[PDB]
Amino acid sequence: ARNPLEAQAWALLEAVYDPELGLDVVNLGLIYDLVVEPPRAYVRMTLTTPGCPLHDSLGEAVRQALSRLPGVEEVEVEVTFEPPWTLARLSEKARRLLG
Amino acid sequence: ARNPLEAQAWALLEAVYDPELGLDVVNLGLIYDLVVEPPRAYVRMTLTTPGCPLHDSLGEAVRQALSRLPGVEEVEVEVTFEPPWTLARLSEKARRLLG
Repeated sequence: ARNPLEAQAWALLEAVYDPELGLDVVNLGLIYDLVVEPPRAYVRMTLTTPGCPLHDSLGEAVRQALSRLPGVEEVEVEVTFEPPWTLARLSEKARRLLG
Repeated sequence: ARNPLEAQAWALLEAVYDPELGLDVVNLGLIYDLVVEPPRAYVRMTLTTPGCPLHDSLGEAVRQALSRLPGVEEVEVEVTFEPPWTLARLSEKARRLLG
């Protein structure tokens, strides 16, 4: 799955922003795994707080972002708390202080 | 919080059915904790499968069920995977074989 769509996928996700922290899911370190292999795309991610929300809007935005990739007919977005997220996963870039 | 609303709460939840297993959340062993103390109600529950769903419809139905209790102005429904659910949590009643 080492292809140009992978790089494109990362760019797309960098445009998906978290509701609470105001930063994109990539710099926030919410993306645990990403695999793009047409016709499928898989992403394992987490949320910044424990518990499943009534509407996983962030997960939906991530799915829709990956769907923008050509040839991706199926997107599997798995939201997990293993391991549990903490601010230590923030990027240096997001540590270049927007916070 | 040892009151008659607690018993009423259990009856209400026994009327909320899981989408996949076709059994109510109580007999399925999905309710981990329940505290009813007007004006508040708290419930910690889990789901039969890992991962946070796009729409936690079951959690919503549980919340709405508890809202039927008189004097409950705030309902906190926490969906957790700690500990992780398994069929071993099924009730004898639900083990009186509906499955």
